[PDB]
Order: sequence, then structure tokens, then C-alpha cells
Amino acid sequence: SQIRQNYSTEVEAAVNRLVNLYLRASYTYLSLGFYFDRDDVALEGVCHFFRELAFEKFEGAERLLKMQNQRGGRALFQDLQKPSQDEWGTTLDAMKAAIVLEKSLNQALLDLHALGSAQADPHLCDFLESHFLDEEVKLIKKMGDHLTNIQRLVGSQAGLGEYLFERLTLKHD
Amino acid sequence: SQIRQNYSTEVEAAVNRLVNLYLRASYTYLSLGFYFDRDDVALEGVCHFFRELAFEKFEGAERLLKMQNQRGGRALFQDLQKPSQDEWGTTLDAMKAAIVLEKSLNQALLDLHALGSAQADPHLCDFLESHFLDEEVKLIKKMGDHLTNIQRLVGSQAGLGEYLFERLTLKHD
Amino acid sequence: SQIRQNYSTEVEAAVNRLVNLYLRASYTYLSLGFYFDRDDVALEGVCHFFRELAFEKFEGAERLLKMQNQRGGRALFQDLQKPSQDEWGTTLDAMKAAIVLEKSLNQALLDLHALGSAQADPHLCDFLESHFLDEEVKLIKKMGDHLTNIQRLVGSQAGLGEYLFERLTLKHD
Amino acid sequence: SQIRQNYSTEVEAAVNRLVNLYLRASYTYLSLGFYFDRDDVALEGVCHFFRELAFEKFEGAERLLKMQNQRGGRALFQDLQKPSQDEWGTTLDAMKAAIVLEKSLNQALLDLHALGSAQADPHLCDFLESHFLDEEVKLIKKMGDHLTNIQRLVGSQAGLGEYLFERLTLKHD
Ligand SMILES: CCN(CC)c1ccc2nc3c4ccccc4c(=O)cc-3oc2c1
Ligand SMILES: CCN(CC)c1ccc2nc3c4ccccc4c(=O)cc-3oc2c1
Ligand SMILES: [Cl-]
Ligand SMILES: [Cl-]
Ligand SMILES: [Cl-]
Ligand SMILES: [Cl-]
Repeated sequence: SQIRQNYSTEVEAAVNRLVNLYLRASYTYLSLGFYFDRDDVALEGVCHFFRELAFEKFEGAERLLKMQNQRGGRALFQDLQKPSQDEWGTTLDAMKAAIVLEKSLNQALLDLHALGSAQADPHLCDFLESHFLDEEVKLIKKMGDHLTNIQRLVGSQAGLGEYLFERLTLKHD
Repeated sequence: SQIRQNYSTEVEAAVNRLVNLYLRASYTYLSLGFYFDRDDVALEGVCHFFRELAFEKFEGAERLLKMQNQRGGRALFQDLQKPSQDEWGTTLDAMKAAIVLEKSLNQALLDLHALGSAQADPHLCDFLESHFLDEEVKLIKKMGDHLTNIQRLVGSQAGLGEYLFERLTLKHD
Repeated sequence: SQIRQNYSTEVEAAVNRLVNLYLRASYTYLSLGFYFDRDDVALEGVCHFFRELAFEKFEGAERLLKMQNQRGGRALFQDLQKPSQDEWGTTLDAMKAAIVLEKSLNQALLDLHALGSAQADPHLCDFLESHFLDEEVKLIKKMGDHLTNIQRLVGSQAGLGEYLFERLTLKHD
Repeated sequence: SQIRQNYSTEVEAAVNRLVNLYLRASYTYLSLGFYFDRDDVALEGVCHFFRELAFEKFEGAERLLKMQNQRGGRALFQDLQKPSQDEWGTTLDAMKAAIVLEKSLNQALLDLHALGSAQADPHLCDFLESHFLDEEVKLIKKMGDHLTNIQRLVGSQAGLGEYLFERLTLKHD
């Protein structure tokens, strides 16, 4: 490359792997969103929440791909694995699956940051810190807040609580 | 002092003591507010309510300190004791603790008013009447209204009631 | 915690310690500000400077507490020690005390950054770099600029210089 | 009187006496203001400060006279004694004379409040608290702040300090 400088093959490959993880996450959120749009589930605020996350994760992949090119690396795409489930259960089940997904992306970000630090690649480290690490922390905090409210609402009237959460916390429309 | 007039040492000291009580109250409300922002509590309206009170109590201390100087007294600061609890329980537990705190501040205001009356210090008495006594009465009334609504919502579904109170009465986002 | 990830007990505790240091600093600045509002000191620009810093340091504590919760740590509050002095001397004495205070906060920030680096906690490191380290450097530079101007103005006419500094450099109004 | 109620002859007379004191104070401030407008004194900000106070004290008398009539008492005017001096010295001398004057008015307000309290006349007490006591405290605090700044500026260059105070603290432009 005529521009590549201080950009290791290891980081280049890990970036491509992370693009795959973000596109898989986007796909998972597309599946979650449309599940909640089913006539027999019908929780608009939950659908909207997950569809928004599908877009956010795509944007994350886009930013990684832009940076790969800015650095002189080469984007390499792999097959995208389908989401882990076809049906996602209750809002609680779905929000738990989402927090599990987000922690896995966060760990991948942290692992890439550590590789960048080890390789003395401060542009990579700053890129992740400036556009991914705090965004992930903020999202996981939101999802934990949601889990706690969903859990408080289960009690002995689960359907009532699931409706009220979707109507009074989640944005709808 | 070149300006001090009709301002007793007893009032000056009690004013400094009251500044301590208001800053302690502000600190208590800072702790309450952040407790409700925990991911495992997650009641935004309750957090906002108490954080607002932390500011209001600081403002109270500020006004007392401004008046101390207007009168020619000397501000004296003491250590500020940490709040009485690290974890604040339910919204009900917290609102009960807040009403207890406010009654204690109110009693301190009333005690200072009585000292001012005894010392024939009408500026002090007017100051408390104009900026503190009715503010306290209004706040205690609001908190009692809240307690009654929180208590009516406990029934056999406590989590549901705690969510609904935070969503439909407390300001959030 | 359902959200805690890559957040050490050591960082959590140091964050709580730093909240204490920032609230102590806020309290010190509240005392400095009201000292300069005394009728026998009467330097409005100096009062305003320090009162503004009391708010800035509170805001710093607030940001730390928000982050503690975003990360899944638990805020723990301790007693707040009263400021080191009841009377703060001249503007020069006060500005020297403030630079000493700020260097101590800066060192605490640097120590926490180093702990975060050692623990491979890049979110913490970025948080401090983005919201605290440059703010501290900018403030210490301002205070040094002030010290130099205050010192140049002492000469053989200290009262004249103290008045002129407050009137022509410090904001009043 | 067809309207007089709970309004003692003692309060009525003391109100008339206080009108005299306020008009005497207004006259003193008129003399101070024009002294500072002399071509051989020439301190516009000091002149403006005292002329403003002449108006403020007249307004005070006007308010007392309005209240006397609201209560059913009868305004009675006495001779107004000329100010204590024809020439007022330095800005420092003048500001000291003004603080002495204001403390004397404040004491008269406090004495009237105490009479009203003794006579169970809460309208009178509220009137003084709402329109006079805090206004007096605020003005005496301002004058003390001014005295301190004037005194700090004397040093070994009195004319320089007197000019700088008038230019940088007092309103002119
Ligand atoms: C002295 C230590 N303590 C008591 C815990 C302070 C000090 C300063 C504070 N300043 C603010 C403040 C300042 C500007 C704008 C809003 C606020 C606010 O909402 C709450 C505050 O709370 C404070 C507590
Ligand atoms: C009764 C004799 N005395 C005392 C010396 C008065 C009478 C009337 C006065 N009327 C004004 C006045 C009227 C309108 C607008 C502004 C002003 C003012 O700035 C000061 C005054 O001062 C007064 C003193
Ligand atoms: Cl698969
Ligand atoms: Cl304690
Ligand atoms: Cl101490
Ligand atoms: Cl005479």
C-alpha cells in the first residue's frame, strides 16, 4: 500500500472479523425487530428498539470498513451466520439475549484495543475509544436498566407488565 | 465588623450549623439520586427527583452563606457527615427517609426563627419566612402526597406499583 | 452486576475516592468564594472565580458518579473533610492554595489513569482523557497565569495591585 | 378615623419621626452628591452614587407616608435639619459618614419594628420587613464592601486610589 503505516496484519484481520460480528449483530437485531412486529407478539416499542439497533450495528460495521480503507487495509467479507434463534420469546428473553450479544461485541472491542496497544497502534486505539467503547457502555447500561424494569413488572401479571413496559418506557407511535 | 448590627453571636453560629445541615441534606440527596440511577434499581424519575433536591438544598446553603456575609457574620464550615445509608431500598423507603430529613431541616428552621424572635432580629426572621419556611412546607406536602400514592400502589404487586409511580407521577425523559 | 464488564474493584474504589476528592475541592472553593464576599475582603471577581470552581468540581464528581453507574460499580460516599483554612488571606494566598489543590486532583487523575492502563480498562482511560485531563491542564495554566499577574502587581502597593487584578482580569458585574 | 384599626398613636408618631429621618437622609445625600460634582472634587461616580441614594431615601419617606394614610394615621411634618457637614472630605470620609447614617436609619427601623411587635401590629412589622429591613441590610453591605476597597486603595498614593475607585467600581458616564 502507498498509504499503509503502523498498521499490522493482525489488526487488519481482527478489524475484518469485527465487521463480521457487527453485521451478524445487525442481522440478529433485524430478526428480533420483526419478531416483535408479528401479529401474535405485537409490541411496537420493542420492535422499534431492536430495528434501531440493527441500523446502529450496521453503522458500526460501516465505520470499521471506512477506517480499514483509511489505514490501507483490505476489507474481507465472510459468510454472515444467521441469528441464534428464530423466535425470541418474551421481551425479557429478548432483552437478555441482546445484553449477551452486546457483551460479546464489547469483549471483541476490548480484545482489539488490547491488540492495538500491544502493537503500538494509537490510531486504532483512539478510533475504538472515540466511536465504540463508550457507545457500547451506554447501550449496555440502557439494556440493564430495561432488564431491571422488565423484571420488576413480571410479578404475577406477566402480560400486563410486558404491555406496560412497551407502552410507558419504549418509544412508539 | 464595620457593618454588623443587631446580629447575635448565637444566630451567627446557628446559621453556620444550618449551612452544615443543608449541605448534609444535599449530599444525602446526591446519594439517593445516584442509587436510583443504578442499573439494578433504574427508576429515572426517582433519580431526577432526588438530584433536583440535592441542588435545591445546595441553593439553600448558598442563600444562608450570602446572608451571613450580608449581616457581617463569618461563615465557618465543618466536616460534612456522609449520608445515613449507602443503599436506600424502595422508592417508599427513600421517600420516607426524605420526609424524615425534611422535617429535621424544618425543625432547625423553626428553632432558628425562634432564636431570632427571642433576640429581636426581624431581618433573620423575615429571611427565613421569605425564602425557607413556605418552601419547606410546600416540599413536605409534595412528599406526603407522593408517600400516599406510593403506598396506595403497593398492594399485592409492589414492582408494578413502583414502576407506575415513577412513570406516571415523577418527571422523566 | 448484569452489566459490569472489565471493571475492576480497584478502579471502582479509586473512582469513589476521586468523587470524595472532587466534592472536598468543591467545598474548598465554596469556602474561598464566600471568604472573598466578606465585607472586609470584598473582591467580587475573586469570589465569582472560586464559586464557579465550586460548581465545576461538583460537576466533575457528578460525571464520575454517572460513569460509576454506567460501568456497574457502586457509588460509596464518605465523610467530606472541611477545607484546610477558615480564612484564605490575600488573593495571592488563595490562588496559591487553589493551584496546590488542583495539582493534587491532577495527580489523583493521573494515578487513576495509570491504574486503568495497568488493568487494561480503556473506557476508564478515555473517560479521564476526554473529560478531566485537559480540563485540569487548562485550569492549572489559567491559575499560573493569574499567579504571575498577581505577583507582578504586588510591588510596593499590594492593595492597589489586588484591586486592579480583581477589576481588570477577573470577571465581575 | 373610619378605617383606623390596630394602629397605635405610638406607632403613628414614630412613623412620622421616621419620615423625618428619611427626608433628612435624602437631604444629606443631596449635599454629598453635589459636593462630589464640585470642579475641585470632580468624582462623577461618587456624585452619582450619593444622588441615587437621595432619591432612594425620598422614596422610603414616600412609602412611609402612603402607609400612614393606608392605616388611618395622620402625616405630620417637622423642620428638616441641614446635613451635618458642608464639605465631606475624601470618598473614604463620605462613605464612612454614609455608613454611620445608614446604621442610624437601620436602628430606627429596628426600634419601630420592636414597637410594632410590642403593640401586636403585624401589618407594620411586615411592612418594614418587606420594604425596609433587607433593603437597608443590602445597602450597608454594599457600603462596607466599598469602604474596604477604598481603604485598600489608600496606601501611599491616595489620589490615585480615589480616582481608580471612582472609575472602576462606581457607575459613571
Ligand atoms: C460542598 C459539597 N456539596 C455538598 C454535597 C456540594 C457542592 C456544590 C454543589 N453544586 C451543585 C450544583 C452547582 C451548579 C449547578 C447545579 C448544582 C446542583 O444541582 C447540585 C450541586 O450540589 C453541590 C453540592
Ligand atoms: C422635602 C424635601 N426633600 C428632601 C431633601 C425632597 C423632596 C422631593 C424630592 N424628590 C426627589 C425626586 C423626585 C422625582 C424623581 C427623582 C427624585 C430624586 O431623585 C430625589 C428627590 O429628592 C427629593 C427630596
Ligand atoms: Cl449458524
Ligand atoms: Cl457519619
Ligand atoms: Cl479535616
Ligand atoms: Cl442642624
